[PDB]
Amino acid sequence: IVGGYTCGANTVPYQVSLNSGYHFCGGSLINSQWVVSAAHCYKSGIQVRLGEDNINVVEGNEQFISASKSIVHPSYNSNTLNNDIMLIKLKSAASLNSRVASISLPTSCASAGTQCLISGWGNTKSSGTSYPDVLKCLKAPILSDSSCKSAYPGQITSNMFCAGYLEGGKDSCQGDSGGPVVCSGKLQGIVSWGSGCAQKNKPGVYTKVCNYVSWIKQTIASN
Ligand SMILES: N=C(N)c1ccc2[nH]c(Cc3nc4ccccc4[nH]3)nc2c1
Ligand SMILES: [Ca+2]
Ligand SMILES: [Mg+2]
Repeated sequence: IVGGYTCGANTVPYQVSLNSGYHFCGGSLINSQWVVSAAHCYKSGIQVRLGEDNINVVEGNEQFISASKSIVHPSYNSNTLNNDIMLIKLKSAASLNSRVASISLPTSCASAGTQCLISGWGNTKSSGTSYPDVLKCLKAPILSDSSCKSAYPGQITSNMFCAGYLEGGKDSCQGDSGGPVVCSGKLQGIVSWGSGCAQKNKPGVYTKVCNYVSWIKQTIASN
């Protein structure tokens, strides 16, 4: 997250860190046994780390659970990143408490202008590399599709939306992929892609979760 602030320990209780010997992507807990992340974060051998704040220090509120199965969206296209979403089932159910909570799925899509909270342990420099150990947060609004499509001609589908600042300065970045974009208490997006980080006229692109609620509900109930 570039231009954001330190969230504070466990203030984003549904945020998960996907680890395969190191942190490589974020995710969101939707219920005690399931996590939603980005399909491009797919790897075999994932351990889900819940209740984290500093990912390099065991502070006492963590729960590290291995994944029993991963399901990438049936129509995920790695070349365009269309349908960039995946579900991960935990080997054991997590214990929900103050520090570990699930986030609600949306009943409708959000409007341009809605402010959202984006979080993650990704790079914090637009030009440079600095990976933080504690969770960073960013409040950003959903942008109009017109400004989104003008920034990325021929690359935005109906399963994506842009959020951020066209002026640059504030944005999600690599290391943040798969993490949550929560607006009005619902999970509306998943950090997916962009062009560099915090560049002018290059906002972040997110998977539009409201288009996948039926697939999510159906898939978790059958697995
Ligand atoms: N500015 C952003 N909001 C941004 C978020 C995440 C991200 N991740 C990458 C690198 C990146 N681009 C791809 C394309 C396809 C598969 C993986 C992948 N990783 N850039 C970005 C940019
Ligand atoms: Ca920790
Ligand atoms: Mg994240």
